[PDB]
Amino acid sequence: HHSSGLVPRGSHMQKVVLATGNVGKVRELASLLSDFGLDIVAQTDLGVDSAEETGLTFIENAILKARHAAKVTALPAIADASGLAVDVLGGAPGIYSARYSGEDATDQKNLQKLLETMKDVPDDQRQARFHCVLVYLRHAEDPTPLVCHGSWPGVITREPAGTGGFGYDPIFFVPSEGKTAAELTREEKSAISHRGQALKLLLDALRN
Amino acid sequence: HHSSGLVPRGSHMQKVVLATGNVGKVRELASLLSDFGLDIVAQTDLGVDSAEETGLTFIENAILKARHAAKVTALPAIADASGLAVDVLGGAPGIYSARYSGEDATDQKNLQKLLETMKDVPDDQRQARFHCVLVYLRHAEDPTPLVCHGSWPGVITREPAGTGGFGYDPIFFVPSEGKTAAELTREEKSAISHRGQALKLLLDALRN
Ligand SMILES: O=c1[nH]cnc2c1ncn2[C@@H]1O[C@H](COP(=O)(O)O)[C@@H](O)[C@H]1O
Ligand SMILES: O=c1[nH]cnc2c1ncn2[C@@H]1O[C@H](COP(=O)(O)O)[C@@H](O)[C@H]1O
Repeated sequence: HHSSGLVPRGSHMQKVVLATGNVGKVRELASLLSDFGLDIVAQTDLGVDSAEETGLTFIENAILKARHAAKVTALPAIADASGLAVDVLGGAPGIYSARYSGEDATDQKNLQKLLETMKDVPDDQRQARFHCVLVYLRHAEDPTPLVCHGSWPGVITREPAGTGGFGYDPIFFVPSEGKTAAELTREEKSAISHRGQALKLLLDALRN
Repeated sequence: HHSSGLVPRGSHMQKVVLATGNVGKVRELASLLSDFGLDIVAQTDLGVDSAEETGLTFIENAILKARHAAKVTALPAIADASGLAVDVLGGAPGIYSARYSGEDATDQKNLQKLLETMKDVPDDQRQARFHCVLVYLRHAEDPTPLVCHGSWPGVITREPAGTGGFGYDPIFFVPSEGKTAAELTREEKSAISHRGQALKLLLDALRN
């Protein structure tokens, strides 16, 4: 159902390091988990450097990141790992999503490379999902982290459309919405995305 | 919901290597998945040697094993990782379940060591679960394996009772049954165990 030590029992807060220094992600999560008694703090506030993302799956990377933060802070740790996985490319860009076009990758060059890679893919074989894996480790050596995996299916376009969001959003067409992820508003994207799903799953698993 | 390539579509069979040479596990799984069109084969039939279990979680080990088999056979791969996690010991024996008492570990010496480790644990603080994590990788570099995690709660006894099963069964008391895992029959244990749960989850995720 999932074991003890994920929430405090329980007038006090439990401090939990989030494995990012990203203030937006930290604000979002601290705000959601607040009510469960979790005091969420960026790993950067506690002097944690970036972990080397050496895993070959989102789950392995999320766990590696969470473990590094927990090991350096001696706190329980939450991490995420996210990316785009294209069926016809066996799940690529996958764990190489952020760095797909190499050293000096940028969002645009990443997406442009994905279009080039997919230029001869038939129109009906362009399925893809964004994935967000969240993990929660009680301590660095916890053998049974909670793991929350959200995903969001779409289809890769042939040209970019829209300027909202980030990353591959301009080429990720969402047939249920009749537009790309970058044409959605932030509120509209948040309601349906892989990250929205994984947060819902997490909040719901901590209820429990 | 979970992506393509886990079942064939679909008069043919898809061969899938199970990451064990254990004939009982292979018979059980081949028999369950048969109907879904999966042709399950022990990794030992295909000449796969044991992978080094280097991960610090059941999920990391199950994935490592599945990836090694898939990489050596070029087949999709299923693996499991299982063990006993005791709350008061932070999840130990955990990934060291099979080897808990070291080099030349046996079931009995493992369990006897767990009793010694837990001898001063109050009677009401002896919670534990067995965990079984099953994973299914489409190929060695698949970034989004299916992951099925079953667990089974119990309480660690102060003495062994019963001679059925294996491993820590003689000291894992199951309050809903009023006996230890080793006092259950094989059919009774199978119906409720961490492995029973993970198989149910897998069979149900392949339905889908
Ligand atoms: O919502 C999203 N839209 C577009 N691309 C994303 C999204 N989430 C993850 N990605 C891609 O996956 C990478 C994930 O790295 P992270 O954002 O560092 O976790 C990002 O750099 C993007 O390349
Ligand atoms: O059903 C069970 N009963 C008792 N111990 C188990 C069970 N499943 C896993 N274990 C323990 O966890 C280890 C798991 O290793 P595996 O059986 O090699 O997957 C076993 O050697 C036992 O030590």
